[PDB]
Amino acid sequence: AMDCTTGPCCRQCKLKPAGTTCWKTSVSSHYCTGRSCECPSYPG
Repeated sequence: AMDCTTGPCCRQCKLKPAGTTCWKTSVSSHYCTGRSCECPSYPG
């Protein structure tokens, strides 16, 4: 509907700082590459 890309790495539209773990689960955790809201599937 918009170019905000609603995701864990995005509040209303802006994307979390590059290097901010959006998802912190026991199985794994995603980070933010300051690019898109879609939390990549490449843990660290």
